[PDB]
Amino acid sequence: DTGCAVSWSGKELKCGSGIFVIDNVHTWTEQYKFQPESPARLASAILNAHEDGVCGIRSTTRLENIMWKQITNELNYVLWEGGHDLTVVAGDVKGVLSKGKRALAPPVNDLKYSWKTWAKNSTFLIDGPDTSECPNERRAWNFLEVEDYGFGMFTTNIWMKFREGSSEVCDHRLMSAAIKDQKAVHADMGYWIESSKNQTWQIEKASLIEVKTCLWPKTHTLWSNGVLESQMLIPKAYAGPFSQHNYRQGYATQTVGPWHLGKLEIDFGECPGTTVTIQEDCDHRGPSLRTTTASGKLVTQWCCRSCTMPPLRFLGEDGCWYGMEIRPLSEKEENMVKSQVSA
Amino acid sequence: DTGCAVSWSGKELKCGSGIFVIDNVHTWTEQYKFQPESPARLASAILNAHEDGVCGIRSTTRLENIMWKQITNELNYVLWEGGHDLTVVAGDVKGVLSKGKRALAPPVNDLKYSWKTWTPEAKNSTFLIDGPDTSECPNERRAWNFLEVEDYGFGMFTTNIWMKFREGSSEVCDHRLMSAAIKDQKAVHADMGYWIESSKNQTWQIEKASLIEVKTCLWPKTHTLWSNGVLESQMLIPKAYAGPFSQHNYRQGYATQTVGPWHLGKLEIDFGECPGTTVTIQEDCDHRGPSLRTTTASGKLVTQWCCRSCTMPPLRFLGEDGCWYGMEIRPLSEKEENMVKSQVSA
Repeated sequence: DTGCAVSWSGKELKCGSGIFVIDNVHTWTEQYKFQPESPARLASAILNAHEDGVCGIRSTTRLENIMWKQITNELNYVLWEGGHDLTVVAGDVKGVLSKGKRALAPPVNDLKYSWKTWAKNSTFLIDGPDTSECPNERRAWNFLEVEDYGFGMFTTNIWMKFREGSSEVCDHRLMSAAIKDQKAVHADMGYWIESSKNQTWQIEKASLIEVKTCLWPKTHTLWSNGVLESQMLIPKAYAGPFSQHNYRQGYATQTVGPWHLGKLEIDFGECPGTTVTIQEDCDHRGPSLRTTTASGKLVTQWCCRSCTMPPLRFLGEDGCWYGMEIRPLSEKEENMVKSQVSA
Repeated sequence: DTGCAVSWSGKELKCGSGIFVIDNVHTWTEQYKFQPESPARLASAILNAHEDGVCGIRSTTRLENIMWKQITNELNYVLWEGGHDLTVVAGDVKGVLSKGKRALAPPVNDLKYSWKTWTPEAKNSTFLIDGPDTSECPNERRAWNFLEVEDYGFGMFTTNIWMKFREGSSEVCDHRLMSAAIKDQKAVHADMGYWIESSKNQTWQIEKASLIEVKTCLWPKTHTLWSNGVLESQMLIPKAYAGPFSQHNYRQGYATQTVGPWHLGKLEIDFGECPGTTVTIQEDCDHRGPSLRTTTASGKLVTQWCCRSCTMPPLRFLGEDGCWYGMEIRPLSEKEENMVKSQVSA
């Protein structure tokens, strides 16, 4: 990556070559696009797995769900020209990007209509609401990989291919990481986790435009030695880096945080109108609670047992959510909105 | 770090914010400079250390040796005007930046000097700085790793770095000068004098390194990618020479290179065949040993080399003398006892 960068740092201007890590989160990206493999290998793979017992597909990333939505119509068109009783319904992503337990095998004996590359009583659901009629245990998940990159001056195309097997790790050709002086970052196309040093290395900010469920690869992780799974601020189950930069003093793993929102902004401070004090009389931690009740009134007094100021705070479209360790004082938890993540 | 760069895909321009890991090994042209504390604190610290028993200073970086060679004259001026019988002698560094077993401490009392900012020689007592390895001033009584970066300065011609005394004795290199970055299938570990490159081709293994100095402090693990499951006996660049404690510091078929040609100083580690020499793989081979130069003392070139269980292309060190092969590659046309071998102690 040959180029120049005006590092703010008060001053300083340096140009050269190396690796430059960009945030695609705080740009409202329209420059990255997923291009599928083939209209006949994919339709054949979907049809082949339906007879095996596969119910549908669960997307791994927010960028993959966009791809499934734009190619669904031709996916049904291919399955209709061959006289196949199957319809593909593409839903939208609401909440966590849940994981399935199956995969799509590379098709054999596929269809040859005219090319090779880009309402019936039998449905093939893709994403959408969670339903017990078509459970997640029969849904394909994490069966695609990155092939190359493209151009266009307005968007960059990403070409896909089937995975060689079944894996629980996120695709590494989309992630980054960088440390320099006293600032680290663990980047992604939906994650942007920042850390810094003030007498200690601990997490500083995070912007999640999605909540995944795969595992962060340890080849793209800084300081991944001597890591305890119960200290990871962003849990391992939500693609949190297995690093010691993913840590904050006085806070354990946030397993029952407000991950159901989808988009999140993790930062450390006080929600407007609220006060947090450190007391020994506070009860143990639990599900994260919103600062405003369902009625609408705002809870003002909060307390934690052994946290560290400023308090951990989650910000979404719903409102302001506190950490697991911070508990209400002026209102009973029973009359409060709590995280819907089922432990 | 606001700014933007073209990519390795020919033409891909995208401007945003993040972290830019610039290489300073190949930039050269006096990119950075070291500025000491004050001309009255350093002299007092040196005098107190000499009274304690420390009789020398060992540099940690090539940029620190430049600092000591430019303040020596006005460091001797301070001692001369204070009625003290001591002279500071600053020399060059050749080869590995060796390790000292002592350190200096922040002095509570200061010397006398009219400025707070930067005749017969005699003065039998001498406080050597760097220089050749001697026996009258052993490395067991030499200060080492006692300064660290405080801030980054201001300048149009160059950039300034302000240093200050450490609060304790540590063997880990200063972390305010190093970086590390991975993206897609390309990683890097960088510092002031190191530039270690790695890449993925069916495996993650080291690809190319460029060292303008050889240190002996430890690489901090906060600036290391993939630090889990690392075997110390598999790091290509040994842990004793500031090699990252990472699994990107790896190459298939090669163990740790403890007896390589580190005595050269500047090095260029890469994988390929030297001109005029061929390497083959055969079980009928000798074991490892000190690294050997492909050109003997008289200048004759050894042409045939053989290996036991390494992987082609072979490991190759490039220095001022010429080609040096890895510890696993052995000569076939000439006996090792008639060849120039590595001077690293074994």
